[PDB]
Amino acid sequence: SEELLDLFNRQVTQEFTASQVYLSASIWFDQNDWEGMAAYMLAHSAEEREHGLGFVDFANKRNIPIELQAVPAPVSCAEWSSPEDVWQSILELEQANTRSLLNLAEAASTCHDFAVMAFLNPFHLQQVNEEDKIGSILAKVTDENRTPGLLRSLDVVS
Amino acid sequence: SEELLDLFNRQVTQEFTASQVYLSASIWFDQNDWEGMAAYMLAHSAEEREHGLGFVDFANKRNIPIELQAVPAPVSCAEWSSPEDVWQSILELEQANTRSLLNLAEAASTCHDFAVMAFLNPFHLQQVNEEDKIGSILAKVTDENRTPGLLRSLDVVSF
Amino acid sequence: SEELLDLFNRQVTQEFTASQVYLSASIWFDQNDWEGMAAYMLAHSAEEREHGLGFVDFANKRNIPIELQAVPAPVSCAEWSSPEDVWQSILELEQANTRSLLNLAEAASTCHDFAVMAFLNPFHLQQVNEEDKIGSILAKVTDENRTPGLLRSLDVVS
Amino acid sequence: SEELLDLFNRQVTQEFTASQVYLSASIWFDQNDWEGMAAYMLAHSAEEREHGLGFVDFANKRNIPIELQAVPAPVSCAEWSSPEDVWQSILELEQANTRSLLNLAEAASTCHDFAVMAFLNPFHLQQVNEEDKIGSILAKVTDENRTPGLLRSLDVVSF
Amino acid sequence: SEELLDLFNRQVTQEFTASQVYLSASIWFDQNDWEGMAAYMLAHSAEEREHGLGFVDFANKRNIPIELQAVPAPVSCAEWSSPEDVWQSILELEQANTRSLLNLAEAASTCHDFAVMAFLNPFHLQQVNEEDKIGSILAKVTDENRTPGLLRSLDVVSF
Ligand SMILES: [Fe+3]
Ligand SMILES: [Fe+3]
Ligand SMILES: [Fe+3]
Ligand SMILES: [Fe+3]
Ligand SMILES: [Fe+3]
Ligand SMILES: [Fe+3]
Ligand SMILES: [Fe+3]
Ligand SMILES: [Fe+3]
Ligand SMILES: [Fe+3]
Ligand SMILES: [Fe+3]
Ligand SMILES: [Fe+3]
Ligand SMILES: [Fe+3]
Ligand SMILES: [Fe+3]
Ligand SMILES: [Fe+3]
Ligand SMILES: [Fe+3]
Ligand SMILES: [Fe+3]
Ligand SMILES: [Fe+3]
Ligand SMILES: [Fe+3]
Repeated sequence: SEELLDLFNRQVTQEFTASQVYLSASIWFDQNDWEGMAAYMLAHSAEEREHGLGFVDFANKRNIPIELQAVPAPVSCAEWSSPEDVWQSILELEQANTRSLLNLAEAASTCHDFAVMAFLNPFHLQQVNEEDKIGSILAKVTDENRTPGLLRSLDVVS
Repeated sequence: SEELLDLFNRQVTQEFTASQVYLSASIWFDQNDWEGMAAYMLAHSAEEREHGLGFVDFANKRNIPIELQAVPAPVSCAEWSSPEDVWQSILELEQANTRSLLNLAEAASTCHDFAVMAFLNPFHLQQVNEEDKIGSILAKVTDENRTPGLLRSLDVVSF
Repeated sequence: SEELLDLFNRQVTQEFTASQVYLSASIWFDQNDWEGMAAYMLAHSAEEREHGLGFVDFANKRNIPIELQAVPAPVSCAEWSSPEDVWQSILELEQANTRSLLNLAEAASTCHDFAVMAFLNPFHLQQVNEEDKIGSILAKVTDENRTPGLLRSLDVVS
Repeated sequence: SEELLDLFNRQVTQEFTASQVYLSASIWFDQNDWEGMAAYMLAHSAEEREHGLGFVDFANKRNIPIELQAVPAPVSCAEWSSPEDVWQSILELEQANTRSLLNLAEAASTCHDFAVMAFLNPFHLQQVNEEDKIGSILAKVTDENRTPGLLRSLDVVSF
Repeated sequence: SEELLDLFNRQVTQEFTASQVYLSASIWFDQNDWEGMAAYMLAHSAEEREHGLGFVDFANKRNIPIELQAVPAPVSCAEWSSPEDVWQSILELEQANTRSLLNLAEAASTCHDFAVMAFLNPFHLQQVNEEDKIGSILAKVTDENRTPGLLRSLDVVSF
């Protein structure tokens, strides 16, 4: 299906869009002196770009033509006013990256595209790990931010 | 699907049930002075526990509520009176572990739960290997036990 | 001596019962993003199972017939709503593990079973250490949790 | 001599035929839980393939056209019902590999093809060693199988 | 308690008696070409001597007078005519070593001799292990000896 091919392309776009969103979070954090959260965001910005590159390389091998799309300007930073806002946006982004992976897998399953399904398996599993991790950070952030200054004291951790 | 959550929970209970059945087998072997077969069973009891803990960890990560169930008393050690009986029970146990993983996978499949299916793949292949290994032990035991004392003579050598 | 045998059997069951309660605690902690406390509980679950295995091994050597019982489902996790609740249950578990060791010892002492008494000596000493360690963590948990978020900030540490 | 070219080509087919017969034997052994004898056969299947590839390489170098023939289905695994049957077939197989090398050498000899004869010398001596080894295995199997379970007891120890 | 001193002295004699019984067993095994079982017995003869020397040393330290008694001739080697007979005697010997340690401990206990009881604890646990090991050997011997030559075949492999 040209549609399975669309969805695979769209996954590339989604990983690069996520890369930029993470970068935007790193900027917000740095500008507000949360250098720890900033470094985490930057490293994860690079990792999303790596995912997208992984998809590109597979596509090239499997003759799925890739048409690189615009990477949209991230928009959530206009509204962010605390670390909790940023982490909630990042969770939402990953929950989205996951849904788009599952849509892609459904299409591949419908088309009997065994190679594409196999390729995706480690990404399905990585997404479970990432959502769990982000969810856990967000819950720590939310809880520590109930006492003034205390969240800051644990950016100084990680 | 509540059914999927359910089957996932039950797989934990299955792995822990298996862990206890292996422990039971180790005891029987030790009590009847088959230390080599007893060691094998004990190690495999640990491994089944690790499997169950694997499932627990993934569940936690994927927000599948785990409720720990009673781990039944192993009762196959009532009817055991030779090593063949024990290995036969262990074979049936793994055959059941396999079937329950396949049922789990089919529920995942119906639900399009690609992450659960991916998680299960190495277990599917492990079970193939375990059933084969167990099968092959049981064959060997059954053949060797046709001569008095000969099986004993290879608890020593192997294991 | 049937009483000593029975108590020896129940001790195995008590260890495995405890293992499951520790597993249940690690689950509650993980679900609630206390990964540190979760890890402590998981390690201790393994340890409890090791203690049970220890009793099994001695029993086999000493011809104490072991019949493996059911390991009852843990039921405290339904009532836990904070780390404090979890640690308080685990303390109570260890106090019970201790009482049942002392009963088993007393039975052995009545029977003049010097080998069983000697076998049990390191376990008595280990219970003292565990009760102390758990009581101490509970104290620290109870104190830290008087300030919102502060406990979180110290799961992340130790 | 077209006859020499021919016999040279056929030796490749012989080595590959042997490779498959060994593979067949491994399968039979594995299926009947003789993992040690199955490993031996598998390794020897690889080795026969290497022999055939040796012949191919020399042919290429010496401008003897190689045309690859069908590699027949191994069918001796129809009649196998004990390890003795399998080892007996393998012995006959090597006896045939030997005879075919000797026929090859005799054709070379008639043609004064000193390079082919030199090439063959290590294979002649290898076959002597293989027939002896196989022979000795088969004797051992046949003796051990006179007591129930005893052969099994030495798939474990040896191999 | 003179009774405690006494029982302590007798335990030395017991350990040395055991040492000689093991030596006797080694001789029987060697004479009948069971070199592996003979080695095991010889090593265990040394170990019993070490036990007796342990008791002597503690006694000296705790001012319990030691008077060395005659070490009886081992006479169980009159009735031995198979390895089973020998291992059976060794099992009974350890059962007696255990009982005598327990009697010693009970005397200590009555006398509130906490240092003697503490000294004995590792021996109590060692005896548990030795009786289990011996028991398990004897089972294996008895099973293997049901087929002619088979026991011999595992003096070689084990030990
Ligand atoms: Fe399209
Ligand atoms: Fe398109
Ligand atoms: Fe397009
Ligand atoms: Fe991604
Ligand atoms: Fe990501
Ligand atoms: Fe990632
Ligand atoms: Fe399992
Ligand atoms: Fe298993
Ligand atoms: Fe497994
Ligand atoms: Fe415990
Ligand atoms: Fe504990
Ligand atoms: Fe402990
Ligand atoms: Fe060949
Ligand atoms: Fe060959
Ligand atoms: Fe060869
Ligand atoms: Fe001794
Ligand atoms: Fe001893
Ligand atoms: Fe000793």
